[PDB]
Amino acid sequence: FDLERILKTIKDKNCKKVGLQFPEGLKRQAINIAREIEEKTRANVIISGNPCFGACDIDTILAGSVDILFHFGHAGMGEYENVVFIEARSNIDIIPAVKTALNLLKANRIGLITTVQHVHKLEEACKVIKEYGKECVIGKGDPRAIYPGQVLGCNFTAARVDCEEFIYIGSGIFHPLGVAIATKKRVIAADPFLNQAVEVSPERFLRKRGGYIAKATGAKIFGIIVSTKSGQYRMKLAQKLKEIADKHGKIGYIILMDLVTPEQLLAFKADAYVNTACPRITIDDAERFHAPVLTPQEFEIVLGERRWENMEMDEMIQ
Amino acid sequence: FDLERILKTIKDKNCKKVGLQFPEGLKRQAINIAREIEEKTRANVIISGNPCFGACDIDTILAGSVDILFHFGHAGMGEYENVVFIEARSNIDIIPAVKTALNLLKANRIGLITTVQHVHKLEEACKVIKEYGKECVIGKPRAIYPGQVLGCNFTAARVDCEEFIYIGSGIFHPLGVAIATKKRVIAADPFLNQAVEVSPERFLRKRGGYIAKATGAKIFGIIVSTKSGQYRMKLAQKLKEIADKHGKIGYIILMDLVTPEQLLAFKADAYVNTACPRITIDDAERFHAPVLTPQEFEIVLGERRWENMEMDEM
Ligand SMILES: C[S@@+](CC[C@H](N)C(=O)[O-])C[C@H]1O[C@@H](n2cnc3c(N)ncnc32)[C@H](O)[C@@H]1O
Ligand SMILES: CSC[C@H]1O[C@@H](n2cnc3c(N)ncnc32)[C@H](O)[C@@H]1O
Ligand code: SF4
Ligand code: SF4
Repeated sequence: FDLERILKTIKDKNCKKVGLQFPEGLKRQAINIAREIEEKTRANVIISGNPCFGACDIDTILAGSVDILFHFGHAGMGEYENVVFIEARSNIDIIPAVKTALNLLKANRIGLITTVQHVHKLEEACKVIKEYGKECVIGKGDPRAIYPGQVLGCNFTAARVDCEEFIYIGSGIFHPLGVAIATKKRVIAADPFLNQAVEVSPERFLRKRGGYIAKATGAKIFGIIVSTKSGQYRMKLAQKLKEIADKHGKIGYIILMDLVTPEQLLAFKADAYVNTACPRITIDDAERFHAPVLTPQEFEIVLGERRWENMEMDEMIQ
Repeated sequence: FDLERILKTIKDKNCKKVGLQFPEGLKRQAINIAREIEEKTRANVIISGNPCFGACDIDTILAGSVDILFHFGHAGMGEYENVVFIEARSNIDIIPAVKTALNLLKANRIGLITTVQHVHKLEEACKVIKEYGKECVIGKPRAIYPGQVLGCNFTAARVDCEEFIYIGSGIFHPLGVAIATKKRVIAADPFLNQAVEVSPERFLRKRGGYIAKATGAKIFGIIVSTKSGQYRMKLAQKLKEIADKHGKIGYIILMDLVTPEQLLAFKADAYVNTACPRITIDDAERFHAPVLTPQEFEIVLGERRWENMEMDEM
């Protein structure tokens, strides 16, 4: 990533103190970057040592005690006074993986989505698809993120476009799964780190979640989990869910925490939990919890306030 | 503890929202207590789910969104306007351990110190020591109770006497008293009813090795905790400047929890901990790189003679 701009920014503004925040994969570079900033500018650097899961997870205590917080690795989320997002993009060629998925397309209007690592390469991919003879749309998502076509585990607005199928560019199965479910459209996952392209079927995902719903039908006491992280806090929803719970003869207790981990939930024995924090906790960490952990809408289905056929992906709406 | 004073407090103050914070051993009670408050009052309850290590670790985000935060298991400290502290007094008998410690006494004026759980039983212990024919004194804001010591606070032992009896379990508090005051300390455990003189020579030798391992270090991480009662950023900035004065480099790392996992994420050779002093001592062998107290870091830098090492107090 572009360290020269960071130094120029600091050096132009005569920053007394500078803050650095890294996602877990980038922390190994934190000390090298702080060295570069202290060597080449006059600012003192404070490093954030908490786990950081994304731009939903800004260290606002550190931002409020430094002149500028550089948050690395993610597209911007929200609107912060003195937080500067440093994007950190990937070099990997995605066009070989794009052409691979072209042989699986069964429609002519193709929507393109990807993650922040690859978003600067979508236009290239859009022109390959268009020369192959197809139409290609890239929707706009979070307006506070400079690049369109970007999806998050909690945000599928870049997939709400006039198109027939989607090519998702990236690794991992969660995002194309969520798009498929949120759009009811066919999603082809093109992994550029493998030069392979496969269709994603959400039926297996949907069966597993129906199993957690079924598994919680007998639950009487629910822990409703709230996170204080800057972009994950949904207390208003949590209080509605408590009221819904009580309306159906069940009991919910609101548990407010920072990190949402199986170990901390194990300390409060309830029959099931409802996670209003990061939606990916519910899915990626499902098997690590000692009792069923439900999205807010799955909870509604468990109590009767929503029908199974209306189950939507959990999306971050604070 | 007293549920009835909690409910009375909630109803008289007309609370609509109440917070509960517990240490890890008491968290298994959180749901029962929340249920009791919701059944017997009009308040809605929010339970803090974070780990909580003491009255140094108030959940201030929760406190800021409720009318009253009940904090269980520690004595108060600091001054938070809407935080009520609900102490957990131990009711174990300490007098036999006191009587067992009389035999090891060498002097005539004895100081008494203990942890917060036993602090209401020190008067009785004082009478016993008096009847034995000795003088007994119980020394006196963080450690708000007479005779109470904390891992980060030994002011109750800054009292005029020749010898100390520590009543409680563990060796950190009596070791700390012995290092802070250079007096003889007898530790009297009321659960086992045993008493032994505590001598710091082996502890200091162990701390000396971590200083030795850290003198070779190129890059220090200077740890600051944002916890309400552990935050020492000013100290961190002083340490960073003094290190630089000696041609050594430290970077400040600001975090909430201070764990070996979060520190392994960074490529520093050694760490200076400005947060809870017990982390440095009790979690020592769990860290990949050596963790120092501020005073041990001063020794590594030649700012402080090894002979003048002292306990890290908040
Ligand atoms: C890999 S990151 C999400 C990747 C990226 N943010 C995205 O757009 O999909 C997701 C993981 O972060 C962890 N996580 C997120 N929020 C958390 C929280 N509040 N407490 C503990 N873990 C959290 C969960 O384990 C979850 O599986
Ligand atoms: C509760 S008694 C002191 C212990 O609490 C834990 N502890 C105290 N403060 C912190 C902190 N800020 N982060 C992580 N652990 C802590 C450490 O293990 C210490 O040994
Ligand atoms: S999926 Fe979870 S970790 Fe990723 S941005 Fe959304 S809330 Fe944050
Ligand atoms: S020893 Fe640590 S945990 Fe105990 S009160 Fe002092 S700072 Fe808090």
